[PDB]
Amino acid sequence: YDSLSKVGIIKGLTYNYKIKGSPSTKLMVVKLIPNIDGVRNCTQKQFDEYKNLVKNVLEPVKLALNAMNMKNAIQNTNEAVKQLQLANKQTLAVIDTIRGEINNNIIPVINQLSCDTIGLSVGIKLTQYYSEILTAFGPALQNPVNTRITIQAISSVFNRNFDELLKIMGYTSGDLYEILHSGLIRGNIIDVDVEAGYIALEIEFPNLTLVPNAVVQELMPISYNVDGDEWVTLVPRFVLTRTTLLSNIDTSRCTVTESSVICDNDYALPMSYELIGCLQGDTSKCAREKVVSSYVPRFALSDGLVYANCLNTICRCMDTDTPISQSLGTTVSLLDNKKCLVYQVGDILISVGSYLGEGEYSADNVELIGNQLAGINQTLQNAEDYIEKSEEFLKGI
Amino acid sequence: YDSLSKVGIIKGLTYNYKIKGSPSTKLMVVKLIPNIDGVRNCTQKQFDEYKNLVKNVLEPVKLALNAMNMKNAIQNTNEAVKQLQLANKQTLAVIDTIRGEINNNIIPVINQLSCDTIGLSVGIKLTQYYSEILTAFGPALQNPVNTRITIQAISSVFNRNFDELLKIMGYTSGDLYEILHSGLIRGNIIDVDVEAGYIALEIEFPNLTLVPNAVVQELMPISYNVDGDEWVTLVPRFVLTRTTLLSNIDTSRCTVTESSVICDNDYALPMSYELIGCLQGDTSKCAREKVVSSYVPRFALSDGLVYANCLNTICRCMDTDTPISQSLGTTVSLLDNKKCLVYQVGDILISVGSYLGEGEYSADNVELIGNQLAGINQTLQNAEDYIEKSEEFLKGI
Amino acid sequence: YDSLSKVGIIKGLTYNYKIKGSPSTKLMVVKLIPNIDGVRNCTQKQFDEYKNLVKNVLEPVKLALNAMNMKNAIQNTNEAVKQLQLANKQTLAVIDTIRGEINNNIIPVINQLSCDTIGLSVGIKLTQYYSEILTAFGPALQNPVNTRITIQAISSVFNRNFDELLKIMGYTSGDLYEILHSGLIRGNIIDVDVEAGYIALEIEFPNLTLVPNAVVQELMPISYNVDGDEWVTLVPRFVLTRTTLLSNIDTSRCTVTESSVICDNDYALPMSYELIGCLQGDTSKCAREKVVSSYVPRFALSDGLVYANCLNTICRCMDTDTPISQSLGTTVSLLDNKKCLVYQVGDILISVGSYLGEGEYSADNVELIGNQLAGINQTLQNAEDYIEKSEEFLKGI
Repeated sequence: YDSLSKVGIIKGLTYNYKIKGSPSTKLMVVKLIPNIDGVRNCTQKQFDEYKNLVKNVLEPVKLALNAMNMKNAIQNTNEAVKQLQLANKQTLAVIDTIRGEINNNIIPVINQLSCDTIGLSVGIKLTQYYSEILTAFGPALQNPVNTRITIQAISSVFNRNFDELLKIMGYTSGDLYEILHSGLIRGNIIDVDVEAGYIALEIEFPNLTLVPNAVVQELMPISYNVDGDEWVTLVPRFVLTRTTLLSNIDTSRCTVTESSVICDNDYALPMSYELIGCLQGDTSKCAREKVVSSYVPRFALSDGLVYANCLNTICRCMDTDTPISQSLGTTVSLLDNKKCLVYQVGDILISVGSYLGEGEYSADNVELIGNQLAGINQTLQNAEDYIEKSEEFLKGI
Repeated sequence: YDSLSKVGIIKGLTYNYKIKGSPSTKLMVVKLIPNIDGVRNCTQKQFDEYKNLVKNVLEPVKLALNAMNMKNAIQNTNEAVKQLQLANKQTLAVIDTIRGEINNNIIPVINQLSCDTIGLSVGIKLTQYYSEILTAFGPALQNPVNTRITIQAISSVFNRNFDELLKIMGYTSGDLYEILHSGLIRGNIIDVDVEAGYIALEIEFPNLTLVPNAVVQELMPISYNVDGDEWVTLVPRFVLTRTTLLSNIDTSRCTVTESSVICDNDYALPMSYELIGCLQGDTSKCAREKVVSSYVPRFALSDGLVYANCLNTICRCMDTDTPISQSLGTTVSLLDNKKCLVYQVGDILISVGSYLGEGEYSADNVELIGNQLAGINQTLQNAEDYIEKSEEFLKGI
Repeated sequence: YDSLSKVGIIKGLTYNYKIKGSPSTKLMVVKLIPNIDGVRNCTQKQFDEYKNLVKNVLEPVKLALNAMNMKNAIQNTNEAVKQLQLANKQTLAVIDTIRGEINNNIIPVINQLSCDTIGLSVGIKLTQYYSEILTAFGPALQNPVNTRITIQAISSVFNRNFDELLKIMGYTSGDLYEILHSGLIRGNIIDVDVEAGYIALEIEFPNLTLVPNAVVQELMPISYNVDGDEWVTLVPRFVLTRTTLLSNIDTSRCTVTESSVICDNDYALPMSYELIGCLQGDTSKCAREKVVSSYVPRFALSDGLVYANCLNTICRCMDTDTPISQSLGTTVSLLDNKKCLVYQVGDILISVGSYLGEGEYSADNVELIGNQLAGINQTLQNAEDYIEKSEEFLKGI
C-alpha cells in the first residue's frame, strides 16, 4: 500500500490466519451422577420421583445406538369419701385418655413428618442437582448437535485453575479468544444410560497453528471522478499484502472473526502480476470501468468510520442549507462525531442508538400455672400439718 | 424480465437489501441480583447453600480478565386419708412430668421447625430465582459467545411494552422480523463478580438501513431442447434487476433470509452489457453450451413449486402407463397437488410428509371427654352438698 | 483419477449429495400444560406464585401478533377435707388449661401446617414441571429463532419408539445423522397464550432426496519440482468425478458435513473439456504456473493425514541433524504416528493434544411413668379395701 487515495482504495481491519487440522479421539467415560440413598426410608418416594424424572428427561436415543343417727351418719360420710375416691378413679381414667392420644400419633407420627420435611429439603437439593446437570452440558444435553461446550465442563479437571489449563498446553490469547467467542469446538453424545447415569460426549480440543506475518487488509472499492465520467477500479475486496510478492484471498469456505480468519485448510495460490502492479501504483494496469448503476455507493463504512464524499452526494447533518464539501483532489473525507451531532451521509438516514445497556430488572425482595401449683402445694402441706397434730394428741391412751 | 420462458429462465423469490454498519459501545453495569437476608436465622443455611451454588455455577473467567378399738380405728382411717393425700402428691408429680416434656421440646423446637419449613419455601423461591436467572441470559450466561439475546432481557426496561420499544426508534416490520428470526445481535460477557453478583454483557442494537427499489430475483437455469441437442445458457443464479440498467449480485459473504438478504457492506459493481442484452431478449448474445453431464436437472424446484419437464424425463405419479406430457413449445410445466396425489418427477422419489405438528405430551396430573368431665363435676358438687348439710346440723351446741 | 501423483493431486473425503425442496405447513395446536388445582385450599398461594412466574417468563410477544373439743374437731377436719376437695377443683381447672391449649392450635393448626408441607412438595413438583418445560423446547422457547428442536418434542408422539418413527417414513442412516448433527430443521413460535398455556411452533420434517452415484472427491493442489522451477497446476479444490463425463462443483451456497454436502437447490453445469483432459492424464492441457509466493504450502493435511514433502522443506521430529527425505520422483510422503513421536512438518510446530476426555466432576454426596401409675393404682385399691371392711364391721346395729 502507498499514497493512492485518489483511486478510492481504503485499508480496513487486519485479520490473522490460523490453521486447524489436528483431530483427537480418545474419549473415556467417567461417572458424574451424585450418589443418593435412603437411611430412614424417608426419601424413598423422593428418590423414585427423581428417578422417574431423570428417565423422562433422558431420551433412550435408540436411533444413535442402532446406527452406530350419728353412728350411721359417720358411715354414710365415709361412703361419700369413697365416692370421692371413685371420682379420683375417674380422674385416673382421664390420665390415660390424653396419654392415649400421646401414644396414638402425637409423638411418633409428627416426628416421622419431620423426616419428611428433611426429605423435602433433599428434594430442594435435587433441584440444585438439576442445575448442576444444566450447567454440565446445557444445550449439548438437549440434543447431540455440534455446539459450544460449557467452560465449567472443560475446566475444573483437577483444581479449577484456568491458568494451569492454559499453561499446560501452548496457546496464545488470540486463538483462545477466537475459540471462546466463535465456538469452534464440536460435541456429540455417544451413549446415554438411564440406570448407571453416565453420559459421554466428544470433547474437542483444537490446536490452532499460526503463520508469521499472515496479515491481510480489507479494501473497499470507491468510484472516483476523472474528467467528466465516474470510474471504478475492479479490485477484489479482500487481498493479502506482504512486502512486494503477495497473493489473493478466497473466502468461499472461510469464517472471519473480529481480528482473525479461521479456515479448515489452506488456499494460497499465485496471483496475476497485473493486479500487483495496479496496487503498487501503476494506475494504467488497473481495470477502470464506467459506473452504469446508481446503486454503487459513493462512501465507505468500516466499524463506524464513514468516508463521506460530499463532492457528488450531500452531507447534511443538522440543517438543509449548508453545502459543506472538500477539495476536488480529495475524494474520501472522514465524518465522525466530532464534526456534527447526527451526520446523515447521502439521502439515507443513518445514526447511532439513543439508549443501550443492561436494563434494570429486580427479581424479588425477601422480607420477614405456677401460682396455682404453688397454692395447691401450700394447701396440701398446711392441711395435713394442722390435721395430724390435732388428731393425734387429742385422743390416745 | 420478459416472455422468455423458452430459454429456461424462471423467476423466484424477491429479497430486500439492508445495510448494517453502525456499532454502539456505551455499556453500563446495573445490578440485578435479588436481595436475600435472614431475620430469624432460619434461612442462614439456605443462604449459604445458595451462595455456594452461585459460586460453583459462576466461573471466575480469569482468562478474560487477564486478556482484557374404734378410737384407734378412726385414727388409722385418717392415716389412710393421708395416704390418699400422698397419692394426690404422686399425681402432682405426673403434673410436672408431661409438663416437663412440654417444657423440653414440644412447644419451642417444633415451632422452630416450622420456620425451617418457611425456609424450605424460600428455597423453592430460590429455584424460581434460578429460573429468573435462566431467562435472564440463557445460553449467553453459559459462555461468552455471540448468540441470540433473550427478548425479556432487552425488553421490560420501563413498562415491558414492546410497542413503545419499537416506536421510540424508527424501525419496520421486515428488519425486526429478520433480526428476531436470524439473530444478528452479538453478546459478550465483560466481567463477572461472585460477591456483588453483577453480570455485564455487550448489548447490540443494530440499525438497519434500507435501499429503495432494492429488489432482486432468483434465476434457475434449465436446459432447453433446440434442434437435436440440449443447450443450457450460462447465467448467474442470482442477478439484480432494475428497469433497464442493473448489476450483478455477489453472495460470497452475504447471508440470505426468507424474504431479504443481509450483508455487512456493499458489493455493487458494473456488469458486462452482453449479459444484460441476453437477459433482455437477445438470445444470440446468450452463452449456450451443450450439456455433457446427466447430472444436470431438467426440472426446477422453488419452495414446493416444481416445474416438471415431461418432454424428456417422466412424470409418473400414480401409475406406470400414463405418458402425460406437454407441447413441444412449452418446456416447464407446473406440477402441484391439484394434478395428482403424489407426484414423482423423474426417476427420483419425492413427496411431502404424512404427519407433522406438535405431538401430545402431558407432564403429570395433580390429584388429592365432655361426658366424663360433666359426671365428675356433678359428683363433686353433689357430694359436698349432701355431706356438709348432714354433718353441720347433726352435731352442735 | 489415475496414477498422477507427480502433479500433486491428492484425493480426499467423499461427500454424498442430497436435495431438500419439499416444505410442509400443517401445524395444529395441542395443549400441553399440566393440570393443577386445589382441593383443600393449601396450594392456592403456590398456584398463584406459579401462575405469576409463568406470566413473567412468558413474554406477550405482541410484536409477532401485530406483524402477523373433739365434737368440733371432727367438723374442722371435715372442713379440711372440703378444702382438699377445693384443691381437687383447682386440679380440675388445670384439666381445662392444657386442654385449652390443645383446643387452641396444637391439633388443627399444626395439621394445617402439614398440608402446607404437602404444598411444598407440590412446589417441588412444579420445579420438575419447569424441567419438563425446559426439555420441551429449550432454546426455542427462549426466542422464536430457527434452531435445533429437541428430540423429545418430536418423539414420544404415541409410544416414544424411535424405530417406529424412522420406519413409518422412508429414511436412511446418512440423512438422519446429518439432520441430527447439523440441525437443518427450523422452528418459529406462532402464538403464546398466558391463560390457556398453549405454545405453537413450526414443526419441520425435511424429506431429503438422494442422487445415485453422487460421489465427489476433494483435491488439494501441491506444487511440484520440474526442472529448476516449482510449478503449480491451477485446479479447483472441489470437482465431481463420474467415470468419464463429469462436472464442476460450486460451494458458494452449499453446506458441507462430515460425509455429505447439503444444498437447497441444484447447481450442475457443463465444464470445459480442457480441465477433464488435464485430470485424465494430459499434463500438457494443465495450467501450470510458477510459484511467486513463499506462503504456498508444500505439504497437504487431511484429517490428520500429512503428506510431508521433505525434498524442499524439513521434516525434523525429534532431532535436528537427521535429513530424512525421499526419492526425487516421489513428491508427497505420508507422515503418521508410526514414523516418529511428534512430527513437525516444515518450520511450523504442529502436534496433537496431550490430554483429552471427560473430566471428573462430582456434584455432591448424600449422607445421613408406668411404675408410678401402677403404684398409684395399687395404693388406691388397697386403701379402700382395708378401710371399708374395717369401718363397716366395727360399728352397726
